[PDB]
Amino acid sequence: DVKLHGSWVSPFNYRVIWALKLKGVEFEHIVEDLTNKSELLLKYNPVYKKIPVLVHGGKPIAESLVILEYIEETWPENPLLPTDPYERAMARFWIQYGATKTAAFGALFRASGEELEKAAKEVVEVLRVLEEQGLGDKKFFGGDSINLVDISFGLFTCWLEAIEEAAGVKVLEPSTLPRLHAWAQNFIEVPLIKENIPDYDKLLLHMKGVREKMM
Amino acid sequence: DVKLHGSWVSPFNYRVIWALKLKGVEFEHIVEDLTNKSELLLKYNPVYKKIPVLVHGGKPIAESLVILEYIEETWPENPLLPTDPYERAMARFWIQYGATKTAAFGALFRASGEELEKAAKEVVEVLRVLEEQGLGDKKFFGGDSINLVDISFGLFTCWLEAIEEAAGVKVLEPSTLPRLHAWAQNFIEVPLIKENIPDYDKLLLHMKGVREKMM
Ligand SMILES: O=C1C[C@@H](c2ccccc2)Oc2cc(O)cc(O)c21
Ligand SMILES: O=C1C[C@@H](c2ccccc2)Oc2cc(O)cc(O)c21
Ligand SMILES: [Cl-]
Ligand SMILES: [Cl-]
Repeated sequence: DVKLHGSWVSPFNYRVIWALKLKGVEFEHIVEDLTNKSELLLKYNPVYKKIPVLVHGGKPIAESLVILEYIEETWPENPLLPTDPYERAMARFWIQYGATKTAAFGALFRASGEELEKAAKEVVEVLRVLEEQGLGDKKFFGGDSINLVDISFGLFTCWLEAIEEAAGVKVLEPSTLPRLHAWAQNFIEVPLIKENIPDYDKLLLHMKGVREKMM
Repeated sequence: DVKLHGSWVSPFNYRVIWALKLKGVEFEHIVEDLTNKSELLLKYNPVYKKIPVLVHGGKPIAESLVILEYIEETWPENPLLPTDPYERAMARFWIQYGATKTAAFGALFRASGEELEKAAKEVVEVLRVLEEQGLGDKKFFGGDSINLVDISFGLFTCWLEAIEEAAGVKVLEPSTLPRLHAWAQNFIEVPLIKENIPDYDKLLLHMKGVREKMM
């Protein structure tokens, strides 16, 4: 009834895995080979031809942020967004902030030496705004438990750690981002997240390969 | 009770004007001078320092797409989104498609001659996907009346017309995009839209100035 056209490494696909597991939704995970995309993937997502694609009752939903809101509306129990409209707008605002800034992380796999340091410092500043104005003193972006905002920022945990190791630069450190670093540790320790993340060695190998083609 | 920090030309600000007027919400329009931003604008939107910013009960909401969903949730009567989750996901998908592609329209004010023709043809292709897969045979993206998707694409009416005149290229034409061109005419003729759009001569003068600094 629910199928997820995914990947073993995509952070965008893992957002969907987390939301489905938080709702207790049974699903079939179909891992796509991106060098030879299936006929179902091209039919279900003709506009972008990308994963993830959620298929529910044979009907496709593409784009991880659109999928997450669909899951929240379709399975409303175990809510992943607040009820108050102003609080929901703040959650959507921070999710969109992450979506707009995820591009500035590309410079980490494009720049070198005394240019890569500047790219890392710019990314620390992006994360500091999120820490100060978004997270604040809460344990999670969702308060006492994870919500769609935590899920949307999960890529700043093991995926960012792998990018840091592949590029040879430091970004999310406790000295510079104390609350965000504590959040990243708490997020990765949530049993649902810990049991549903790529193997770090495999993820690091994937990130090293991505950095190689981006130079 | 409701204030809108706006502009006389921003299409993003006009999205918010339309949604407020469709809900019958009374508001004060505060036109900001972007060369000397008010202390209230910098306090209400510290992350982007941009308009529009909706202020409701003294609490600010920035980013036109976030504001639109806040208005829809706060004033649920006269709905601007469908009730079915799959239909709501399709609406959010097309809104995000427009938000991702609005950047490719910048090339219209950057390129010249036999390069500007290629940029215009690329934009026609972006609009054709929206026409075929999004609009289809419906009068509006919202069916028989305008919804958040029509509002999000309203910039493809008089703002795109002004960009076409300023740049000297044609994009949205009836021969090439029959259904989307009929939609743009029907949208601009909706009394709520017709009574709430910038004066074309002033908008064209603004677009010519924007093209001059972008070259
Ligand atoms: O576009 C991105 C974003 C990037 C990232 C991860 C963590 C922090 C910042 C940026 O990770 C990726 C990995 C992929 O397998 C495919 C992607 O398309 C991306
Ligand atoms: O970013 C944009 C988008 C652009 C547009 C309009 C119509 C069709 C495509 C693109 O119009 C604008 C006008 C502004 O006063 C300020 C802006 O920041 C924009
Ligand atoms: Cl995605
Ligand atoms: Cl905006």
